[PDB]
Amino acid sequence: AFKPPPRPDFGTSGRTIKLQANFFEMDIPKIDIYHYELDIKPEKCPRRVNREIVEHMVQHFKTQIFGDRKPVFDGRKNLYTAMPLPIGRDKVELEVTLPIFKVSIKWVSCVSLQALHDALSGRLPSVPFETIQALDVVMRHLPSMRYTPVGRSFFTASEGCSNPLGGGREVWFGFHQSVRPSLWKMMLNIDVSATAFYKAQPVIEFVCEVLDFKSIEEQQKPLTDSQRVKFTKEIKGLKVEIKRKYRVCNVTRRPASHQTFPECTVAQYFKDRHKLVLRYPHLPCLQVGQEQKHTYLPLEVCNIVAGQRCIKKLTDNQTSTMIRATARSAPDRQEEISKLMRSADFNTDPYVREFGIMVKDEMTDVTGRVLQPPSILYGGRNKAIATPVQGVWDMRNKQFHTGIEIKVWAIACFAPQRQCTEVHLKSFTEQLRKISRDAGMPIQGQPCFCKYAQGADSVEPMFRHLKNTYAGLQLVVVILPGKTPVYAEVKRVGDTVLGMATQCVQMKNVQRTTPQTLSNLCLKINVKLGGVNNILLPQGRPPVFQQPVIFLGADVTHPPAGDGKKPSIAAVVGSMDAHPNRYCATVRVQQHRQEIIQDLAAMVRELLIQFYKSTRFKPTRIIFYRDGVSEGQFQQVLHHELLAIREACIKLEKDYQPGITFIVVQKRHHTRLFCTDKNERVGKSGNIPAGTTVDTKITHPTEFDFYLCSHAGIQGTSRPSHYHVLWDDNRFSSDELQILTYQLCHTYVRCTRSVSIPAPAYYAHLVAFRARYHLVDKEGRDHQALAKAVQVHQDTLRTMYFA
RNA sequence: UUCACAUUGCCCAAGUCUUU
RNA sequence: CAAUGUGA
Ligand SMILES: [Mg+2]
Ligand SMILES: [Mg+2]
Ligand SMILES: [Mg+2]
Repeated sequence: AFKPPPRPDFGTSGRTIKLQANFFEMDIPKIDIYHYELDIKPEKCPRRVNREIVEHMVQHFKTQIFGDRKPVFDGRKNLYTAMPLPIGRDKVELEVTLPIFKVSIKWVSCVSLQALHDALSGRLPSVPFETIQALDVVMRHLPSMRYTPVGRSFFTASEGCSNPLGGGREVWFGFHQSVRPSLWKMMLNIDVSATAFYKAQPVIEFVCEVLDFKSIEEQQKPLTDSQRVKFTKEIKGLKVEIKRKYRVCNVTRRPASHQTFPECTVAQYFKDRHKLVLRYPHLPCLQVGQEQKHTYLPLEVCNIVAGQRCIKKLTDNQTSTMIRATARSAPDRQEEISKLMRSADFNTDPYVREFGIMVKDEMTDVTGRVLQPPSILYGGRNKAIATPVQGVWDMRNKQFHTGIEIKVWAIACFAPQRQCTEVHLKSFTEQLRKISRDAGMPIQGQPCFCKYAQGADSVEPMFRHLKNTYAGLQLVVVILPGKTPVYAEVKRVGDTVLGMATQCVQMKNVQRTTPQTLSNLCLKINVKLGGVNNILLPQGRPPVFQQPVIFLGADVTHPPAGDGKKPSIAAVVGSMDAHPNRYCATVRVQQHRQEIIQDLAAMVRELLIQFYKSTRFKPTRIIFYRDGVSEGQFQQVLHHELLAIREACIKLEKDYQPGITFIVVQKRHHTRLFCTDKNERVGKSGNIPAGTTVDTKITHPTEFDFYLCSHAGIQGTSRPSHYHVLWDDNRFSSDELQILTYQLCHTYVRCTRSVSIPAPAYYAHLVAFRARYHLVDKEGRDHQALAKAVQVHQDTLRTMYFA
């Protein structure tokens, strides 16, 4: 229940493709290096201040201690040198003055780089984390002081240009950096990125950008409360400088001319003490420091401090500008990374040099294989087979494997009759019925009910009327004007209060229909009503299907940046047939920002019970695709969640012990793959083709992991999903697990495309997002209330309501 | 709220200090 | 999922 399995073999399936990865090979010396523990008092200092302290300390005490030695430092408590310091094992207390600190330096160990080499060649069974940590500190040392660290990235203002976003914000470009072991060598993983920062500009200019002034001379008088409040929202919490740096905690209500402190005015204080006559005395002051004290700075003497990341959500226009500034095709992204590596020149970093490290300036070459897609079987008379090409197929001249006959359905139009007229509704209905008949999901007649309504209050009484009036009602089609709170109310009432299938459609897609939008709509309707859109070609499936097996997908979704109290949402879905096509869902609220799925045992039990009810088989294997767990959480998550799956089995039946395969899926990581050969680039975005698989060179030196880019890249640079097998009772070969994973990406019911993660994992995201919708403005008695909100109706429990 | 892909928002990571 | 783009 602990150590991940070794890689069983390497995959052999599929034609080869030449790739380049944004991994840059490192040459690491084979010497010991030294680790010292540092303590700085006071210790409440920001990491960057600590780095400054240790910098001043090293230069100052070079005589006593650091002769020709260039230490690296993590900004907390860890210091490394390439040669021993003349300290012994003895602690030393050092006094360092910073333009006032006590610093103790105590040795703690020797880190062997030889051992890391041995572990990379699979001699040693495991990778020494602390050694990789040391190398990371070496590589981060100088950029952490030169640039602004954000996460594992570094950002700086661009030289020679500006990317304003408006509102006092601008784009900064930067790069991700991390050190990774691989089958080949140590690798430096580098990617480019961009994020929003506040412009270092005078606060007066900041005010102008936020209140949409061309100049401040526009604002004759004091600000309106409306303006002053808008300004306060934007600058509160930001750092400003006058030498002195300060955080802003408020904006005064009174202008500097009449704002007073004990008792004297602000404008008069600066006249007398600093011999300064304010322009703009009609403007308010920033309050800074302790909000309980009374330190006020006129706007005119303040600059926004450089290098503060913007944490607040961008406006829609700012987002537009950001996308426009940063979107790149895959070849353009590849060239940006390569260009950055040639300019970064890691090898003349004197700390990199001190530690004898070399970094290749060219991307690693790696060979991929492009897996063949499964064939897709449809139904009706013809039982048509679709063949995916470059990640896509379509349903033209095909009928659903099992299509639902729709006999009783209603329309509720919450869009205004003046815009979405009865003629629109009639036309939409005629076109929908045509497409549905072609798909083998015949809508046998007109709806039983078609009415206009307005506002969230009308939803529940209408739906109760419908449920009570129309026996055999299968579907309510709900037309919505655009973004509206009515949508969340429809899903509260449908999914959780009354247990009724609903399909919402925006008015614009009723007013003007296309065959492709209507066809996609039918994919969802058939699914919601219990149909089987299509199945993997049965004889083309891997051998795991010869015995009963259940596929689980699991995700936790965390609340947005800055949020302090909302729950995290855990979702787990399980397959319910042998195809595998149909799924049931479970969902829970749990502790804020907890990744481990707390109630997983109960959720899996529910799904196992429903699987047996649906198939009359007990799974001999459980294949668990777990989304979104980072490497630094693998052991904690595996420990709880593998045992929770076992617990669900044991409590169902004594000696019921199906084999478990536990696979982490990670869409968001920093590995990018590019075609080496221009003639392999697919489409306008120039990405690798769907089915591109990598399990050599850049993957783990001992464990069982692979990249699989299962989808067609439409825009930008494709994220190749990564799969790490943390447990495998079933002893899959690489080929069989890779092919299984790819085939499951072709079972997602909402589109005739291979998607970027397996259908079970994708459904878990949809379930979590629907629960978030059930919680809008609602997020022990507390836990109970949130838990009630996400519990679907008894009649919804067994459905694919989340599609 | 037709759908996918892509950017950001999500665990790990990162971040958080003292004269008006 | 939401904001924004690219597409079918
Ligand atoms: Mg997640
Ligand atoms: Mg943390
Ligand atoms: Mg969107």
